[PDB]
Amino acid sequence: NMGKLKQEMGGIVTELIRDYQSSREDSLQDAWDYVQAQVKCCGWVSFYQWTDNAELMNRPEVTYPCSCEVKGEEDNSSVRKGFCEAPGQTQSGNHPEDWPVYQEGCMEKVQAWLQENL
Amino acid sequence: RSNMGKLKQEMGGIVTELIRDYQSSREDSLQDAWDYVQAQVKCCGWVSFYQWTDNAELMNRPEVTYPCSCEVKGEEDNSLSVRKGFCEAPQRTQSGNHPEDWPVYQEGCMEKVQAWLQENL
Repeated sequence: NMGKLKQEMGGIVTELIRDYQSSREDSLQDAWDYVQAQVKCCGWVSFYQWTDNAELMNRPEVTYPCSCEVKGEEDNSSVRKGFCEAPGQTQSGNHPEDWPVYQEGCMEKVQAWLQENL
Repeated sequence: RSNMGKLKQEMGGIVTELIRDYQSSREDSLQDAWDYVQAQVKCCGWVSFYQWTDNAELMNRPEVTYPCSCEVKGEEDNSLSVRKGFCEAPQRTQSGNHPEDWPVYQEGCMEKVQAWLQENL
């Protein structure tokens, strides 16, 4: 019964990544941005699942979710939403291999994070 | 309802079944994730803590027993103190499990998680 719930959980997150709109303020989008920023991960299985987001991949520049971006930990903090344009990166289309984002998916890192601190 | 609302309801459906199938002895990452939410956001159940009464194992206990992650507790210094499993209320009368006796957070996680997200982003 738990294997069914885990797969349904992964299915919701996958469609959430597909339907993510950078301009809309939504609590479900906020919760996912929080997980990616705090657990330090991108996507569910991998960050390439964000390539199924039509709005993201239609950008002319290297654009990625801001919550996925590799960043240091602040003092007493911390989650940026929406889409971020890569620093320095010609208008040659969106390139996922160029995203300065965490390379591990949140599926694997959340379980490791849970088995480590609780 | 919008496409995000229907993902929100499906997410709430998983949590409801997760609470029903919750086993105090099993080590599971999905159970761990829910215990973390209840302890950190300080809430119990999805809509309300009465959803835990759908857990047959919990309601079959002879004493006042509640999820440990729901328990009212102070915040530790630099520590994510999250207790798993079922907790028995602080020798007592063996008159069955009474949810009205649970020293747990009275707010459901559905309402409280959005408030936590809408405040500190």
